[PDB]
Amino acid sequence: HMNLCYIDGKFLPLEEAKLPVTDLIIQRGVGVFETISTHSRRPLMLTPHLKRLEGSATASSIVMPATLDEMARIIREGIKKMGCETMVRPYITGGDSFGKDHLFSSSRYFVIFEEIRKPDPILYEKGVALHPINAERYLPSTKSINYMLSFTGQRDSKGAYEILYCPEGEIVEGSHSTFFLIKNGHLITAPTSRALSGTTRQIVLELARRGNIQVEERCPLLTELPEAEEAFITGTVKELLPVVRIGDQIIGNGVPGKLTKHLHQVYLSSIVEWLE
Amino acid sequence: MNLCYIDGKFLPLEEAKLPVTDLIIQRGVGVFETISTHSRRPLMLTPHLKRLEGSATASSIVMPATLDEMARIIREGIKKMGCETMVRPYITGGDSFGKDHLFSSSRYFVIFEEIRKPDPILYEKGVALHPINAERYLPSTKSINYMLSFTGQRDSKGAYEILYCPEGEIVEGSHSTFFLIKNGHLITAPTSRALSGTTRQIVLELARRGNIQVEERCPLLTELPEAEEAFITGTVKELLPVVRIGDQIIGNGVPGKLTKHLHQVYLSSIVEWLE
Ligand SMILES: Cc1ncc(COP(=O)(O)O)c(C/N=C(\CCC(=O)O)C(=O)O)c1O
Ligand SMILES: Cc1ncc(COP(=O)(O)O)c(C/N=C(\CCC(=O)O)C(=O)O)c1O
Repeated sequence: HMNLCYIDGKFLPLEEAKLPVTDLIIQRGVGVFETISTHSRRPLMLTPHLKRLEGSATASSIVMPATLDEMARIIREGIKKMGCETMVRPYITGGDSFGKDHLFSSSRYFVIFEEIRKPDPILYEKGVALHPINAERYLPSTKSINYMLSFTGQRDSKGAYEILYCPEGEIVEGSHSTFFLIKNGHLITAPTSRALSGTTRQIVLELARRGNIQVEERCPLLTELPEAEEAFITGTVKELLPVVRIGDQIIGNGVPGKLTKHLHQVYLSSIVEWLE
Repeated sequence: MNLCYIDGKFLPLEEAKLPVTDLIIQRGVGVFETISTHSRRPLMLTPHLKRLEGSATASSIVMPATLDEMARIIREGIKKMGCETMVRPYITGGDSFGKDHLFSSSRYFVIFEEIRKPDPILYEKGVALHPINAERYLPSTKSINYMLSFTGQRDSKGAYEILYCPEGEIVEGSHSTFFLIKNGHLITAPTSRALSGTTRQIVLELARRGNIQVEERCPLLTELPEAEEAFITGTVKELLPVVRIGDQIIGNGVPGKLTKHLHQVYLSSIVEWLE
């Protein structure tokens, strides 16, 4: 199906939807969003995503322009119209003004609906490279629209798949992904005091609980990578994507590892539990 | 009325729209400049447009128009406004990042608004800043990312502006160059750390003319109790006195004599840089 945008009460073809230049998302980068994906055309972790969207807006002093029930109504209606596997992005804008009450009270919203684009199967076979940077995401619980560092930082990337935020040599997360390290057959991942509360992350920790795999919620260190067996990044579109290189450092023997492939299989076998 | 130049026309500002496909909207990929007028002439027009090109190039965005063309639009829009104007040319990422790692379908538009100077009372009383432990990444680049300038005013205590103070080193304001005055000297962060402000560049020339010493280092939050004065600079706000940073009063909590002197010399001198 054609890509859609829900804006001003209607589903438009995506390429026709426009936003007023007065909006502070355009002028000043004031915006939050979510990415929601489907399996068998059903939305995965819809409620957790919409609660995260509200968290992002409230933490950003943005007054929600619609109820979560209303956003869920729109998202379901658009997925039905797409009739295929879909990546859905609801956006909440700052709107035209920051009031004397220090809130954005005229927020706009729109929802993008696109045919899903999974990473190429070769990337799951070979794994990917990450480019570490000495930077952090501010207000890391908040998912804002600001991804400019993910792009401008590709000059020095050496064709890395994704940037990895490594402030002072402590690995937190990717620009689009949760990061997991594997040492001694268990999982190391940054705490959500420092990293986004990923929906895929939440599911992987539940799968680890079910499988009696130990999870340490601490920032893995760049200096620990020589001793690691495996690594992977997570997100709703990419699922579990093996990581075989970070900077100049090969992870383990430089191919996807057995615990990564195991968790990926259990994820896909289990996924129906979290569809809405 | 306020205007936006977009797709070859001056529109009423409130009617101009941008495709939601644009990565400025989806991913915050955008750069811009703020240019202000005195006597209907843009101040430091060429320095601003050189900064805009620098921002775009540093961000892998291919210029969608020449600087001469942007200068032409800006002058025509100032003439159409018929008042003192704040002008903001924007350059967007456009719809795609190519295999060549460039934004090659950049869009652009130019906002013209009647200027809004800080109220005269703010120059008389000075303003408060809210310090935060954060930095602007790629600080020479002026991107559209000002989200922290707002969201970081949660516990602001009614501060005028946030001040980037990473690890207690003062760099700059969210919209401003920061200057500390100590022993009759100016202290301001080097351009390795802070935006190369146009107002900043003029104030350093005014310091040279007045034999006022400038130290290009980050003032520390711990130095503030020994400071005499502070001010912030930008093309709209000129020199705006700072009398409080966080809980710390600056000097005796009113605008200082060197700030008021430099502001007077600035107003007398800026004709030199009107274009
Ligand atoms: C900063 C950050 N960390 C982690 C994640 C992963 O969270 P979740 O597992 O809930 O998707 C995302 C989502 N990144 C996406 C899309 C998801 C994907 O990467 O597949 C984004 O919306 O940009 C993210 O933007
Ligand atoms: C991060 C930052 N630093 C410094 C400056 C001061 O530069 P200049 O002296 O060239 O104006 C600005 C301008 N910020 C503005 C306008 C503020 C003003 O005009 O007073 C802005 O649009 O955000 C800025 O955004």
